[PDB]
Amino acid sequence: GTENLYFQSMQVAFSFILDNIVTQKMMAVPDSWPFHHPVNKKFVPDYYKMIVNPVDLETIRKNISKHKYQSRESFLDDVNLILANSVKYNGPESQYTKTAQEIVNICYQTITEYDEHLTQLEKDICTAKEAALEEAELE
Repeated sequence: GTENLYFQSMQVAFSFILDNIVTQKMMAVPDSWPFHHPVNKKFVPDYYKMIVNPVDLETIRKNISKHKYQSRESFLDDVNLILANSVKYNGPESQYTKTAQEIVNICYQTITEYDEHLTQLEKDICTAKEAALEEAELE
């Protein structure tokens, strides 16, 4: 119905913004390529025993296309796991960890530039979510 589609359209807009930050900022970090794809479990089985919640940039983009993130908090938590998982697996002083730190810093700098509109859109999503839920439960 009307409220659901509009809800979806707002999620599409939010996703569009988040995906821009991933592709244009985070993926563009020099030497970021170890963080672009998920760790091959058959290559490094120890990784998946040590790291309970693996995350990489491809997986975050997939999550964005599945509309996992309705707010910057859940997005930023997955982005932070890139750093946290590296600190744990590779070490706090690893060059890989320094790259992940860079990926996190550029994400935050970019979210900050988009703050007022991401707040606006998050509010529009929360509102449309409520309106869609009312329409759905009132059929």
